[PDB]
Amino acid sequence: ATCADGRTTANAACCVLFPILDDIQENLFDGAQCGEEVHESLRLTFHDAIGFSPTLGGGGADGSIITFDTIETNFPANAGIDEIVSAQKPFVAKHNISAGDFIQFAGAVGVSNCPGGVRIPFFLGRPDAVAASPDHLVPEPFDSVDTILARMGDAGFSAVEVVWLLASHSIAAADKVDPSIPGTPFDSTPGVFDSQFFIETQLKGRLFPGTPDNKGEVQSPLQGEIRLQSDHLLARDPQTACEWQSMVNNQPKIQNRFAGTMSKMALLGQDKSKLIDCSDIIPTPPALVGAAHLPAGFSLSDVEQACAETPFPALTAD
Ligand code: HEM
Ligand SMILES: [Ca+2]
Ligand SMILES: [Ca+2]
Ligand SMILES: [Zn+2]
Ligand SMILES: [Zn+2]
Ligand SMILES: [Zn+2]
Repeated sequence: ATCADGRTTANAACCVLFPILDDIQENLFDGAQCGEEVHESLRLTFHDAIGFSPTLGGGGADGSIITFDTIETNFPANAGIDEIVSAQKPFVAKHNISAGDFIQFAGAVGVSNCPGGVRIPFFLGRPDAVAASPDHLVPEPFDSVDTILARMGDAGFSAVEVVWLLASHSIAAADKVDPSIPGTPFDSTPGVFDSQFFIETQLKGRLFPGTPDNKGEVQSPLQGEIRLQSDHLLARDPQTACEWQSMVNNQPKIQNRFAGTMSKMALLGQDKSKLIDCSDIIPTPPALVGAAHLPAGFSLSDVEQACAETPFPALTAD
């Protein structure tokens, strides 16, 4: 189909998204960059969607975190989500899209700005949310592997899918874990969707980048990077370590698995058969820049190998 402005899409119902795309690329993502607001919007997709429990309730990827912001933005795990919720709200108000659709659309558009990134499948038509998420459904960095895997499993994700989703931490920073060093990334390339996160989390810790006693934080290998306890554990625990290492220098796998698992996440609480496929509105991401490496000065002996079956691959240092 051909939209009013000449841009094309497989389904004409998707044409409504083109002005939304343009508006967010300029006014949410600073001119289509893979920066702060992309990182925050990607986190928001998860905090919206993971509010889904057969036992406890919540409608998943339903926009509840916006619609019921007064409740959800006060949950402790939603610390520091409230800025991006406030930023997204006016776009929802001005564009006649449900909040659930908008959150997933913005997340997919944002990821597509990141070199190495993917075009996450995007479906249009989620109804407005009808309940707030319960509290305590978002994993915390001080939660154990067993707790995290049980929570994610409750929502429908296998252990390997949790690892795949954590490729998000390749384009990510922390503002609240250590509030003395806001904006500190989880890998050395927070503007590049790459395997550096899976490499750098496997390194021996060396230092605390800010203060030395924050809940849910462990030592980082690098000044200017922060390491979550949860990521530290997931990289090393026997239940997940082999899958974690399999992501290292495996860009095609990171791409394929992140896109597919994000689509699953974006559809929690929804039925794809009642939605319209608008995947081709999402921009084409740039190719990866750079290549998997150890940080400058590091060597393979700095890697804490945790997969008994398969040795860590022989990366070189910058
Ligand atoms: C599996 C358990 C997970 C835990 C324990 C966890 C924990 C965290 C924490 C503590 C932060 C930093 C918040 C702050 O202090 O500002 C963070 C940031 C982030 N998380 Fe995760 N996360 C998990 C899974 C995910 C998943 C599945 C996604 C997928 C979308 C995701 C995407 C992000 C992104 C993109 C950021 C960066 C936000 C920014 O730059 O402000 N996380 N996460
Ligand atoms: Ca929700
Ligand atoms: Ca990265
Ligand atoms: Zn900005
Ligand atoms: Zn911010
Ligand atoms: Zn374990």
